[PDB]
Amino acid sequence: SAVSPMMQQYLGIKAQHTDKLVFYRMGDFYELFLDDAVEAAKLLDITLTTRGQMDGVPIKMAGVPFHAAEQYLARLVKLGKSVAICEQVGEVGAGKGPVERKVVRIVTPGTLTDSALLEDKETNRIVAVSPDKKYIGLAWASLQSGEFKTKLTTADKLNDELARLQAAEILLPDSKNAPQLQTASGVTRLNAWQFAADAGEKLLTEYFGCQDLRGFGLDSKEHAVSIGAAGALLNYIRLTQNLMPQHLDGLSLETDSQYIGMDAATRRNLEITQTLSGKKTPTLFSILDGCATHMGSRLLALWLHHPLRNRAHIRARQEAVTALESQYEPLQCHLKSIADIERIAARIAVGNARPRDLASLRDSLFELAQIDLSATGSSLLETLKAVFPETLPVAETLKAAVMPEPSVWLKDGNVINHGFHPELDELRRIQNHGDEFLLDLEAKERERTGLSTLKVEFNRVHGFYIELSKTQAEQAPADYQRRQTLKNAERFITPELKAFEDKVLTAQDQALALEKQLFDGVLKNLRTALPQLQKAAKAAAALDVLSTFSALAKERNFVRPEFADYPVVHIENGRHPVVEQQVRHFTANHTDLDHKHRLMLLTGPNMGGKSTYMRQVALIVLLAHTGCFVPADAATIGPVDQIFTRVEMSETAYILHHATEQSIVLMDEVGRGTSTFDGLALAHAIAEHLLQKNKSFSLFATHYFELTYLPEAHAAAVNMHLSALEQGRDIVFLHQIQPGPAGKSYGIAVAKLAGLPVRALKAAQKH
Amino acid sequence: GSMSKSAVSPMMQQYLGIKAQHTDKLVFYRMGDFYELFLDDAVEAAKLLDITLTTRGQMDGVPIKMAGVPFHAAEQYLARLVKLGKSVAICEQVGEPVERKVVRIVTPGTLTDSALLEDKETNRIVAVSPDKKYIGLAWASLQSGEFKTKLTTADKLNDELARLQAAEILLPDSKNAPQLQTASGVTRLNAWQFAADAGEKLLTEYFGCQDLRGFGLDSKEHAVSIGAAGALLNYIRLTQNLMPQHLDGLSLETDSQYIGMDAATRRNLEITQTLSGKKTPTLFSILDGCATHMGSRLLALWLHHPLRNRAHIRARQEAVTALESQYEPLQCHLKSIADIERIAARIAVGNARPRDLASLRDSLFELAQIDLSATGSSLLETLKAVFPETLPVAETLKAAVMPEPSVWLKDGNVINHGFHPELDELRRIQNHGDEFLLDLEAKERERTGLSTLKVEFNRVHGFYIELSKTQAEQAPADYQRRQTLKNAERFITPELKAFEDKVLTAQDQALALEKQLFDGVLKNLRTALPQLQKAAKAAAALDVLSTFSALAKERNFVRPEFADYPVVHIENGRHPVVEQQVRHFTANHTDLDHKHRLMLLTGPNMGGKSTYMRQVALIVLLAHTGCFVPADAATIGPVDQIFTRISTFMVEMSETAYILHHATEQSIVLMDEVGRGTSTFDGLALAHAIAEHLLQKNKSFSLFATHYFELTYLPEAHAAAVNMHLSALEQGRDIVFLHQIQPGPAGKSYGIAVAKLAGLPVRALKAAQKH
Ligand SMILES: Nc1ncnc2c1ncn2[C@@H]1O[C@H](COP(=O)(O)OP(=O)(O)O)[C@@H](O)[C@H]1O
Ligand SMILES: Nc1ncnc2c1ncn2[C@@H]1O[C@H](COP(=O)(O)OP(=O)(O)O)[C@@H](O)[C@H]1O
Repeated sequence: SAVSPMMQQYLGIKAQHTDKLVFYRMGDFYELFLDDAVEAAKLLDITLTTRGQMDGVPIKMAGVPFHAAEQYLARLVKLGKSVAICEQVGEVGAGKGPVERKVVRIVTPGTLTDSALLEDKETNRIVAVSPDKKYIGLAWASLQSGEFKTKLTTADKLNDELARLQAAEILLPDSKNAPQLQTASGVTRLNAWQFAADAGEKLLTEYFGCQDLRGFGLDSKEHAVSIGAAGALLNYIRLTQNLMPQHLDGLSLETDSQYIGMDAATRRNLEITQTLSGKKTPTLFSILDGCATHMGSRLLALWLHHPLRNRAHIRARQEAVTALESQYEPLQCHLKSIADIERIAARIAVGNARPRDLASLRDSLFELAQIDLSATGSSLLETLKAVFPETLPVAETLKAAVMPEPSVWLKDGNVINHGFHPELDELRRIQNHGDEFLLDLEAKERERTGLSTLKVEFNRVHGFYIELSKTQAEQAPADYQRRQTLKNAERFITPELKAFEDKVLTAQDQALALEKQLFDGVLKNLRTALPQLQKAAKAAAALDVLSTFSALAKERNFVRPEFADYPVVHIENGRHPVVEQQVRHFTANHTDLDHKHRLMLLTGPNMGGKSTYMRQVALIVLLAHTGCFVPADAATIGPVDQIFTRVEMSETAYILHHATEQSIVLMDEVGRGTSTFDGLALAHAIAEHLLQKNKSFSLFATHYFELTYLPEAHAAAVNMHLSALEQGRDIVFLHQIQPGPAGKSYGIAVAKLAGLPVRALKAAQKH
Repeated sequence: GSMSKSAVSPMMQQYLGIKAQHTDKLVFYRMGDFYELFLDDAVEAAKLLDITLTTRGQMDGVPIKMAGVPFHAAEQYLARLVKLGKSVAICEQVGEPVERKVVRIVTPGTLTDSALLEDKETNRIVAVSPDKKYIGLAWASLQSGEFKTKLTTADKLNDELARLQAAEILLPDSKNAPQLQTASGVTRLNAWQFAADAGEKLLTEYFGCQDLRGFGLDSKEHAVSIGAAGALLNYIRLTQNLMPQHLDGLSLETDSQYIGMDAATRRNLEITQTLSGKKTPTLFSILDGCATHMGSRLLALWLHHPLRNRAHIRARQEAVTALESQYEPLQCHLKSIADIERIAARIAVGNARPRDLASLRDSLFELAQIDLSATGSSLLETLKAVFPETLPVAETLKAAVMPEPSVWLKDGNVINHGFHPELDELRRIQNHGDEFLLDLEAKERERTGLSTLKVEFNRVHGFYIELSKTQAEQAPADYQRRQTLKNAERFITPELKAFEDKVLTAQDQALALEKQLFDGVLKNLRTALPQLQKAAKAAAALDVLSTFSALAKERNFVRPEFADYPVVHIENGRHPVVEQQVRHFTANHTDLDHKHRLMLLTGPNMGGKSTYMRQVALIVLLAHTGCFVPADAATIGPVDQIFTRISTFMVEMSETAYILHHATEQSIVLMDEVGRGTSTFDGLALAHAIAEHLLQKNKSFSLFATHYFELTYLPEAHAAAVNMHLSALEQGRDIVFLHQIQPGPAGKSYGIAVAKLAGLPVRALKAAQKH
């Protein structure tokens, strides 16, 4: 009535998606209308205009070009918005008549697989949360890696798990909590019945082809909330991608004991993967990122955030890096030459993979087959040595199937190799007819009338065609009109080449359709081959990060960390990993902590370097529990469960919490603010909780001198410092750890002489 | 050293002739359409400017390294080179016939070209002549005619250097020269150029007077600064094409005319520069509402130089009060004037181009239109009296130059029509150009039967008529023939040789004539330089005062009051920069007298302590500039200096080491948490002693923020001390800071931050109480 049909179908699509933007394919452009038009013209800086009227109202519209579409929608998912992409799709091929217009894929900021949308070091996780009483169900998955885990956690404390997962999207039900909102990033809201164990268990069991989830360690009475979260995640993944991915790892209940505990503020303080200044310059991940492959880098981040508590999964890693120190160079001088086969396997699983990825996967897998000689170690890398079966006709029948240099698009043509399919072969051999047959009928009927020079014509409107001039007019052999338009050199169509295009045009029309058919065919080889791909990518990444761990333990002085059953922290000539590269003249120090030497009270002037030492030992323990070595001569670490580090952030209060038989707690000058009285009191009580009163093992830096007397009260809490000297008219710090307290101090290089005999006086009323 | 010159080309020998005079600078050697540098200059410029390094010719067998820049881009590269502190001699060829000359030396501190200066950029060169007992300072700004001398000391030197922000520093070459940071471009000079007697001769010559008494100098005690000024004048003479006669007077600066502030204080107060060194909201940027560039520069100068003489301050304030009701059309008028100050500078140094005059005359007329615009009663009346006095210059310029002259004087069409009758007649031979050529071509078509001939021209052959070799054989002997081509053949004929010599001769005479007339009006302008400088200064001052009036009207500023007794009274004042960043800013009072001299500020970390102190210091600074202050009312006593500190730790001991034995009864001192570092024993000892120095041995009005609570008990030991703290309120398990000064020391509430805490918090509550 008062709406264009081309708007009626659009509304038919938009009706199903009022919770995300809709890219609507219009010619060589993607366009959005109405509120999508205003919102898209706002989030981006896109010209807003008008095209058409609905009920007598000029409908607004914004547009982007097709060539720059993935860039713009990549900017849209960086903003945390979802976009449904609506194309015109037809049955059989090229639409044997009709065309449908439907949403072919839905792009969400947490289900990303294309290299055009992801940074080559981005980790993309979608986490679903299902809350209720105390415990809450936590389930996360990464499409690009196949990761798919679950976990039970407590209501709030969830924020630390969220900052640990670094989620790019959160799935949430309705009613009650959880809160935070802007402490996550981009939250999409799903129906409550999606989070039902009373449906989730069924969906999961069907997905993995098993009778129960007890094999994955998930019972039904407990865990129910988390199996429901996993079910909701599975549903979302199904609704977003065009194929249901069959590459997901396999459910596992993550225990809150298999990794060392690090809260959000601790992960930010130590600068594991990002700075406090919101960047990626000097982070622990950056100065260790010597991975030849992107997947190895991302895995390096994963290990950097998840150091394990088990005294059996590390030292295996030590048995790898130790056995790699004499063979790591020819491994990276080989791993540098492969591509992101992890994301490639992903795109094959979801179904958004283009031929270039098949080619690159073929090559990188063949190069993965050329490791061979570099092998033989202990336990784990004996598994990695055997994990490459070359990957059989998955690597072999990939070069046999796909060309060395395939086309960019499957609709351009020519992707499958020559001599791979016979009917294909005979259906190609008309590429010489651009040099034959038409030359035959074009020279045999070249100027059978004259004059003059004769040319040929392809044209898109009309079929194959021939040339002519102005004054030269009606000189034809068939002649019978069927001619114009228009004027200025005239044209008469021929009746016998309309049987020539009748076979070459159809020749390509069945060549490309067939090529799509068997491209889908050898695109199906996933019934047995997809897990092979996942295992290949996993082991390749692991070898990359481990060999990188071997390069760093020889180019820089790193030593195998030893372990112990008794709570101990000792290390000789310990160095800070990221600061060691910033000065080119770092001073190695030691730590000396045991059951009777557990708390260290640090003192010293400012630019002396106590923060650097604290972060030094903390990062050293972290690296020791990763598998890599530590910057030292030797280091011994007992058992440890959590690491804590420290606008009156009481979050010191967080130092409580489940299982406090810790071994590492950092406190840097707690007391700044309020006053010296109440600040000193709080620093005193806080310092006393860290020994016997509830907890154990701490590095306590403070300027409070009236607190250096604490070793006189508790023998387990010792006191050390860092000093300064000069050997001249200016004070310099060489940054050496020295036992005992402060302080001179002093000094003063010109502070008159009427405030000096009180600076020495009041600093002698040290009651 | 036996040498060429069969191993060096004559051109290269010329270049070495110029280069031997400038072994310390880059030399731009004019080479056709380019400026080229050779040898080490070529290598250095290749590094610095990212231009490709190449080779031209050979010297002593070795290829000559060369690097060039195109003429049209030269300025751009110069702009880079002076931003790297580099000086460049500009070798051109001059003559009537030609010799190689330097014509101009571009240095970081003698800039007058708009291509090499930002709009709001001050360009100062300062020469220091050290005696050791005292140090003479002389600074000049060519773009403003600024010329001032001062006697300082070695310990107070870097404070002056930081005050002046000089782009270039002239030092003597002696081994006893003062060691210092480097900084800006440091240029060392043949020590003899700092001579006191020679400098006195140079000054008395430049100004046309008998002695330097009127300026307040004379050779006895100011000798070293006289030598500094002499070095400055000599350097200006070496570097500029023409010797500028626009340097205003020469005042000896005393320590008693401006409110003194050290380098650290200028940096911390963020007057014209942030602590991160930007224009991210500073005092200048927040207050810069000037309509002219010269006005903005003057505003920066004023913000760095608050006046001690209250009479001048009050003259300014009268001006802004009078400008309250009339600053809108004033700003509209001044907004359409150009940088006549820099114009006068380029005229002075002999670097003005025709369109510069085309801006000077127009903006001078637009300034003459302000005679209405405003009235009133103050120093304003002098300012208004200045503008109509400069109308004659605008008239002579309206008569002498075109409404829009050409860019280059070498192209003619710069001198106006009707200004010179001989030029009008020489320029009149132009219809006789195209017209005669029509009355010739048409008289050759019918005469040769060829519509295939036109009169053509090139710079090599002149005018000619060309015919194809087919038609060439049929040409008359009336034609004369020259160039032999392939298809055609060119011919002149004496009836267009008379024409050719006629019009080309007229062109040359016209060009030379415009050259000499434009030069004439340039000499006249340079004689009118004092009135031009008065016009520029009057415009800039009026623009700054208009800006102050506008700020007071639109931001609720009030005229501060001045008292004869030590007092700082601010009825809820505001921080001028922070106030435009918070949507809501809480104003706060300040009551200080001889009995209340030291405020001991305490409290949490987000109660506006530092902002309050900076607010007080900034209102006192603004008070002595003529600008109205952000408050309901204010009253400040006699102030001499403003000290502040708002990494560690000897830098703290250094700044305090400056404050304790320099601050006086009239000083305003700001201390922000002194003691951070070392420990809480020694730091509290130092904070204690430092505090008991401002009330006692230098009765300065001090704001002293700290977290040492034991310093709270000073009002119970000193009548001068008082306790104030800033507000913190609990309204819903959540801390808020309403930022309000309250008498007293905030009490104890760090334990009260138990709003998110778990103890066993009594172990702290058992440490305090403890008295
Ligand atoms: N062992 C070391 N070797 C060399 N430089 C160091 C060392 N430890 C610290 N530094 C340097 O000393 C400076 C002060 O570091 P910081 O830990 O902040 O001191 P503090 O914590 O005592 O205030 C840093 O810039 C760092 O570069
Ligand atoms: N009067 C005020 N009105 C509004 N905001 C203020 C005011 N004073 C301070 N603030 C804000 O409070 C913050 C803390 O200022 P600051 O004075 O540095 O606290 P402290 O001195 O306790 O360290 C600043 O970011 C400032 O913007």
